[PDB]
This record gives sequence, C-alpha cells and structure tokens, in this order.
Amino acid sequence: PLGSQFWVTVQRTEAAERCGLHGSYVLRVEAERLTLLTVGILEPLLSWPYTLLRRYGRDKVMFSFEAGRRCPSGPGTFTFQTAQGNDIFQAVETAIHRQ
Repeated sequence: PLGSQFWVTVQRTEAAERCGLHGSYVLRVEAERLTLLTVGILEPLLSWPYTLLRRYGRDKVMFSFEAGRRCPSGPGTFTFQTAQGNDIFQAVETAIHRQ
C-alpha cells in the first residue's frame, strides 16, 4: 500500500556523499515521491517529490535520478546499483503519469 519497493546499493555521487549514503537501501516508488529507507524495520531517510526531480533514467545495472534545489537532500545526482532499473523506471514513469 505504500508503493513498489526495491533493494538498491548507492553509488558515489556528490549528493549521495553529502547525504551520508553508503551501502544498501530500499527505494520506494510512492504516489507523488521517491523515498529512501534503511533498516533501523524500515525507517525513512529522504524523499524526493516527482515535481522536484530534473530527470531520471536507468540501464541493466543501475537506476539514477537528479534532484532539484528544493529537495530536502539538496540538488544533484543519486545513482543506485540494481538489476531492476527498468522496473523502477517503469514504476516511476507510471506514478508520474497518474499524478
């Protein structure tokens, strides 16, 4: 009921370093935002409203999005290793289309 959830592993980017992101997380595709969660059970860390994203994309090894300046994380690129990048991408495209 909270949205589709995927285990991911963060890759080094400026924004990920600034936000202290390292290792594995759940990325959840919600109705109006993405949320990053860690094990405490799952605890939320950051959320990015779709309206505040610049772009997003994927290949067979990763999923990546770029946050604008108004996100709580600050602006920049967040990239995550996953073999489910197309699944995340489709979930996000769909949630944005529904919005």
